[PDB]
Amino acid sequence: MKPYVCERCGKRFVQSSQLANHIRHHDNIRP
Ligand SMILES: [Zn+2]
Repeated sequence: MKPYVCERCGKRFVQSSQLANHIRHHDNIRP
């Protein structure tokens, strides 16, 4: 719940769980 933002791509979701995984799914893509 509540609008959450994955500013590292720009996609925003209200999912606290999906965000938590999404941000982690971001910081691994780097070298
Ligand atoms: Zn993202």
